[PDB]
Amino acid sequence: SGFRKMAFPSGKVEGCMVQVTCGTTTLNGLWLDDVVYCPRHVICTSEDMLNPNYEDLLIRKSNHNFLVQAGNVQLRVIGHSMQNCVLKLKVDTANPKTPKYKFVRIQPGQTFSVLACYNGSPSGVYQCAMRPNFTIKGSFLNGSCGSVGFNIDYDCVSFCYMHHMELPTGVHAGTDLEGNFYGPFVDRQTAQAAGTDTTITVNVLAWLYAAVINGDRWFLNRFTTTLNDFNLVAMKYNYEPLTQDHVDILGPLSAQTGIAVLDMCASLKELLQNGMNGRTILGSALLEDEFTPFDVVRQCSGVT
Amino acid sequence: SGFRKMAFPSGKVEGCMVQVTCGTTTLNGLWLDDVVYCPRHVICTSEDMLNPNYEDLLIRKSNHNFLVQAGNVQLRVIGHSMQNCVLKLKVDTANPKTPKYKFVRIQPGQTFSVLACYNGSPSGVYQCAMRPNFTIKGSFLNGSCGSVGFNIDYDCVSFCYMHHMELPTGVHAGTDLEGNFYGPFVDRQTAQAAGTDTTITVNVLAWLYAAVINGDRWFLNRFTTTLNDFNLVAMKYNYEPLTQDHVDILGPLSAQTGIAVLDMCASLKELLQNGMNGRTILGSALLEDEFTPFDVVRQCSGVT
Ligand SMILES: O=C(Nc1cncc2ccccc12)[C@@H]1CCNc2ccc(Cl)cc21
Ligand SMILES: O=C(Nc1cncc2ccccc12)[C@@H]1CCNc2ccc(Cl)cc21
Repeated sequence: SGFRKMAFPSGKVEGCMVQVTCGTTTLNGLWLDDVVYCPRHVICTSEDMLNPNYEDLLIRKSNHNFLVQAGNVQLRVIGHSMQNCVLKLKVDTANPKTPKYKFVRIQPGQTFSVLACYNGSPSGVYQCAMRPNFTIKGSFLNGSCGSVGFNIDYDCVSFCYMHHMELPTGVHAGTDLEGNFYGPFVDRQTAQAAGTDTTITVNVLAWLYAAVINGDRWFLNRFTTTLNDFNLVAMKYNYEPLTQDHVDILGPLSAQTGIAVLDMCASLKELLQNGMNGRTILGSALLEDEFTPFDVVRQCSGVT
Repeated sequence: SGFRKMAFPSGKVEGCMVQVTCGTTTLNGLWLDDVVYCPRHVICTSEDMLNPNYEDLLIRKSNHNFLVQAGNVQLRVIGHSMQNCVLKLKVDTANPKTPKYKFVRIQPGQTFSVLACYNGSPSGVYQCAMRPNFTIKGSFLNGSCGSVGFNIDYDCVSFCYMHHMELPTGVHAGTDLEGNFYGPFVDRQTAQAAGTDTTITVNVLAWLYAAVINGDRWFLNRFTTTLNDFNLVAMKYNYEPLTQDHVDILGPLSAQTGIAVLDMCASLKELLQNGMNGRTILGSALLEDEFTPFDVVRQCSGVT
């Protein structure tokens, strides 16, 4: 028993982290096979970031201008290309530590682990979610760009995120491994509206099922609701509307606990309308939404 | 900016995890050099755990009865010995992935990362603290025994915890890597009193400094207090008494923000007496205590 915000073991990703320097800028890159992936803003100075023409800036750069270091050894760059907001640096050596991998573009509300890196060296690993407004609430300092988000399925690492920037609001924006930003964000130092950050309803319900499984049951009530009645409450509290697809994904948790999804919705409705009254659920005084239904099942079953 | 419950990158520890089987019991072990460390209760059945005589049970076991598997390869056991509540299995092969390591017995209130494992395979990594009552609030299922807690300083892994048991209360007890339990716990299935779980005051203050650094400032007030006045409040709220040693450890954070330690104590005093009034600090609706002052500095400076 016990429920923690658990991240995937980061070893497979640590073996892919490299340092990329271009001119006076240094950030992290991801070395898989003979390609190093990194944010294209490695070619920029702070002066350039106000309004950069990436194509014009990249023309002034050659393979020898991209310094790629894996630990204490230098990689030889034999090709460079820009794909959306990422640079792909072809090197002459395949990473001997390349795990089985995929590049995936996750959905808002899905979770992933982040391996925060500086100068190609990992500092820590934490779990987070892609918010409905396509930002992530991470922990990144200057130099963390190029740090990646990922999920692991047995031996296969699915890379879903590459860190690019911090918005003036203190939240984070980045791209998938094809260089496309999640959300409307651009790699420019300009005013960028994140959008309303709603609560991921299906994840709160999954975490409520995790609470019951691990003994926290005080919030269970004698009520039920309907999807339309529950959604009127979810609208009022800036929660995502719950759909039958979400009900279906909560099926296994509903089966494990014997608590119908709509009965758990009535518990959540009452918690939204009445608050926690100073009580906690799984060591939290607020409703947690960065655990998907898959995460709760995985953690409660011990998948390695 | 941003503040997360960050764990150390687990790669160095993943390379040490092995599966240990004895009779019908399977748990995890830690392979460093030519020794595999695991909980001594690997020699027990469920029948034995009610009142085991470890010395008498171990006499019936030989080197060939301890099955040690590293991935898909079998390790040859050439020696076995019991040190406190851990077994040390000498194998004929040094772990080629052994990192620089130390065995350390941490203090209550200190934090560490846990790599939860099942059948010698890692499932996840999370950060936690040794509670003042010497329990840890982890996430462990049956088969997780032998999973380890650790800290990393540049290239050196300091192993501080090995998981042994779950108390009927749902909290966790374990040993240092010399096999000595943290707290009064014994490796027996019996009624065990955890003790009052107090809040780690120095860690709450460090997290309050982390909040100010990352922009959350609403809780700052026009007041100050003294150590003795603050401690009267800390006593009432089951908080650890704050000492001048704790004030001294908060020195760098106090210097960084320009907020005197006793002024931050007055902010904490007011939060204890008045609550959060529905507000949050660093995404939390309660006072967080599993970030040491060293952790806040490390995360806010980007140490790799
Ligand atoms: O945001 C960026 N980097 C960071 C990333 N994360 C956390 C940071 C914390 C503190 C300083 C920098 C941080 C960079 C720096 C310049 N401005 C800028 C503008 C657009 C783009 Cl694409 C990248 C950047
Ligand atoms: O506690 C133990 N293991 C576990 C460890 N962690 C989380 C568990 C969750 C669910 C079932 C088992 C779990 C073992 C099992 C038997 N009882 C027992 C008694 C004493 C000692 Cl030293 C070990 C044990």
